[PDB]
Parts: sequence; structure tokens; C-alpha cells
Amino acid sequence: QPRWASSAAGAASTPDEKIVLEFMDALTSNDAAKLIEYFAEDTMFQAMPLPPAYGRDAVEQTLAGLFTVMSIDAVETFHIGSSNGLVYTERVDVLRALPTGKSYNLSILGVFQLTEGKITGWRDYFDLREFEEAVDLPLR
Amino acid sequence: KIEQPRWASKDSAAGAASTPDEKIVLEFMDALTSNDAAKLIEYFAEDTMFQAMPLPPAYGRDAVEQTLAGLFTVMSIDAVETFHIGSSNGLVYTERVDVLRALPTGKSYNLSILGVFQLTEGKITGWRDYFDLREFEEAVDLPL
Ligand SMILES: NCCC1(c2ccccc2)COC1
Ligand SMILES: NCCC1(c2ccccc2)COC1
Ligand code: NA
Ligand code: NA
Ligand code: NA
Repeated sequence: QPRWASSAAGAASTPDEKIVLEFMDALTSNDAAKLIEYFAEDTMFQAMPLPPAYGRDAVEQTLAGLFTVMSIDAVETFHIGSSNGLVYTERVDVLRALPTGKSYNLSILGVFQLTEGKITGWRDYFDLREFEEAVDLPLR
Repeated sequence: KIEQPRWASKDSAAGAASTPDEKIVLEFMDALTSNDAAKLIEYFAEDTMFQAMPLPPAYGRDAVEQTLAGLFTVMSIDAVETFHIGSSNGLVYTERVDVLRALPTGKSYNLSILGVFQLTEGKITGWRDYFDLREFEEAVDLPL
């Protein structure tokens, strides 16, 4: 739990913020076929250290690939807010490398674009090397 | 001036500062290009922190100033291009690219960043930038 955590900062206060929180909970399913139901047809996803994926088919394939070697065991959201149809989440994802069994608390700032309650864009910003060295698994 | 990302929101409001706090942050982003820690620190409260998230945090105004000064001895911020800015609950979020030049190696890199700023009574109580450090290091041939 970060020293720098802000009162309503951690509350989801709009429908879009609430759907993003629900999506963060669904991520622990590690199930890309289930998670793709949250995305619009016109959509994209990027873990920013890695190449982007555009459209539902490429996004589902990208997520499925990540889930073959890592489990999202928990998502803890410290701050959530929104302006202009974008939702921002400052969080830690607890990521477990399946090959090694090691876990790591990865600090993430992510952004979600939503239209009519569906994700039109999801980008997470973080440092990939610190995750790789912690769990003994390169990902690039 | 940087190419607009394919994923950038077309809603004009998404890229504009719409609140007093967001306007402070946009001015602060312009000030980054002066590469002067003493100029930047005037925007910070005494109860404050800074962290480039791949690197250790600094707490308090003096430690923040010294960390900023130390970063500016090794890199220059030549431009900042903000694509999205938004805010809730006293926090401002900026999705942007910082054009970062490594002074020892004379190479530059367009670093994709999502950053968060906490403001209290118009002063920065926290500033954390999230990005991948390794891709910057490899682009400019500067380990750390
Ligand atoms: N940041 C986007 C990638 C993350 C992920 C997604 C699917 C499977 C594993 C890991 C979410 O935080 C790591
Ligand atoms: N990411 C946070 C650190 C940055 C910086 C700040 C001051 C001096 C040099 C570099 C902002 O983008 C790089
Ligand atoms: Na909030
Ligand atoms: Na807002
Ligand atoms: Na905006």
C-alpha cells in the first residue's frame, strides 16, 4: 500500500469508472474469451512496453498469449478518475509467472476509453524489466 | 511536433485543460523543457513526492529538487506532447510523449508516458510518471 495514496480518489464515481472496476475484477479470471466481451468492435489494447493490438480479434489473441505464462492474481486500485470519456487507474497488479511460481506487485497507471459502456481503448503504462527480473522471466 | 497516435481520442475536450489544476499541470509540462530543477520546484508543496516509477521515489521538497536536478544532468526534455489530460478528486492525469535526449550519448527518444499529479491548493503534492525505462535506455545507449 503506497505511501503516496491520496478520499474519494479511490472510489469509482460514474458508470464508466464502475465498469472499469468491474473489468479489473474480471481480469483475475485469466480468461481472454470472457474478457473480450468488455471491448467494443472499434477497440485497441496496449501494454505499453509491447506492441499494440487493434480490433477485438487481435486484442483477444494478445491477452490469451499473456495469460499462457502469467496469472493476474489480484488488482488493487489506489486511484480512479475520469474526464472526457477516458478513465484513469493508478493500481498494482499482482502478477504471478506461471513457469517460475514467482509473484510481483507491478505498479501500473492505465487509461481506458469507453463508448456506450464498452472499452474502445486500454493502455497500461509500467516498467517491464522490473517485472521480468522479479519473476525470472523475460517477456519481450 | 509529434505524430498523433492512432488511439488518440478525437473528442477535443480530452486533450484540453478544463480545470485550474489541469491548467497548472499543462504549464508545468511546458516548464519541464527549461531543464531547471529550481524553476520546477516552485510548483511543489513542502509535503510532496516525486517518482519516475522505474526508479526510487523522493519524498519532501528538498529530495525532489535534488532528484530533478540529478535527472537534468543526464537528460534533457526537449519537448512534451500531451494527448490526453483529465482529473478527478484532486488528481490530474496526463497521457503524453516526452522527447528525451540523453546528454552523455547525444541520442533522443520519444518516450510514451502516463503521469499522475496530486494537487492541494494549487501546489504539487505528488508527481509519478509511468513508462518503460529499458526501451529508453536501449534507444539512447545509456544504461540507467
Ligand atoms: N497491462 C496490460 C497487461 C496486463 C496483463 C494482461 C493480460 C494478461 C497478463 C497481464 C495487465 O497488467 C499486466
Ligand atoms: N518520467 C519522469 C521523469 C522525466 C524527467 C523529469 C525530470 C528530469 C528528467 C526526466 C519525465 O519524463 C522523464
Ligand atoms: Na475517484
Ligand atoms: Na473529471
Ligand atoms: Na481533457
